[PDB]
Amino acid sequence: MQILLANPRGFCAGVDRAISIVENALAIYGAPIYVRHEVVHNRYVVDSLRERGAIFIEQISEVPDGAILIFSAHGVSQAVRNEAKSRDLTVFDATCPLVTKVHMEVARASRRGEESILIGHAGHPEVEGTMGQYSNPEGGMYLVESPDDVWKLTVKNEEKLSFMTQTTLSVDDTSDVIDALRKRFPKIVGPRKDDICYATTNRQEAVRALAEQAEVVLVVGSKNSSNSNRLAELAQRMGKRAFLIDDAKDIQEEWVKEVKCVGVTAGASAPDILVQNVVARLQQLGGGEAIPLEGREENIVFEVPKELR
Ligand SMILES: CC(=O)CCCOP(=O)(O)OP(=O)(O)O
Ligand code: F3S
Repeated sequence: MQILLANPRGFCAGVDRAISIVENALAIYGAPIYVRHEVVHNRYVVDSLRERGAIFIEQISEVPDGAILIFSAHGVSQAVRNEAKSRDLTVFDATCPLVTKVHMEVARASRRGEESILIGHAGHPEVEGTMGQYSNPEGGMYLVESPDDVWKLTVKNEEKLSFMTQTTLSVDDTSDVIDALRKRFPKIVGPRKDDICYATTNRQEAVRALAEQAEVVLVVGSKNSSNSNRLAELAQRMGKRAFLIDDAKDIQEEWVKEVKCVGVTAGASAPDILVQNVVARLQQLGGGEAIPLEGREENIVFEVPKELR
């Protein structure tokens, strides 16, 4: 059985920064360090950090006065940041710079009292945080997930309307939502294409190339990671069996019995050691040396804040 590796796969710049922010806070201040939400949606990263003294919370009312709190890579609403800001908390912000870019646009629209539409998945922490930058009652902030959501939306003033997106969506499905937005609201203003980040776009391009060669695709990533779910979905729509797995123990022998070419990729939040262990298991199941596909080069790094060097 041949094993192919997607390229790029695995950690993006935002995830490497966010994990380093927690690790470095632990090293400088000691345990406990509180983190608002899983720093990234990866069960191995979050358990690793817990075992070193990070405490993951959903609400600020879970954090003691005077504590160090880090916001996760997904970002937080103004209400959350003010709830921390009003309390005693030393805050470090691990929000990805590519989410912060979107938040600055929503904040600009709110200050103008002009309505904004976000494309994104309801209940996702990044959507909470981005919707949560809009505060002006004179405008409005609306969420859409699909063309049908666009077809039913009504707004106060469609001559003064803009759109933003979540960073970890399907490039293809998002393109269809944007086409519906522009047909419904021909004066709508937005980015050239979407706010989907380089890492999401590149891993989807890479898994497409992988799925063109591989009969089965394994995506290393956790169930609650949107970008990792998009990679599995994309291979499945190409007609390949694709499985989202947290680690090598999840691999069922039937999925690769008789398969001549298995492909492996990993979401932006999944560490490379997980992929190495998956490759080791596929080898026990008859695979050979893993062959990385040629891929688009990535060269972006985001540094930790100077406070945490
Ligand atoms: C800022 C982000 O939304 C991406 C963070 C890294 O990936 P992950 O934590 O898996 O988040 P998603 O659920 O958005 O893919
Ligand atoms: S928004 Fe940032 S955290 Fe990663 S998946 Fe994209 S570079």
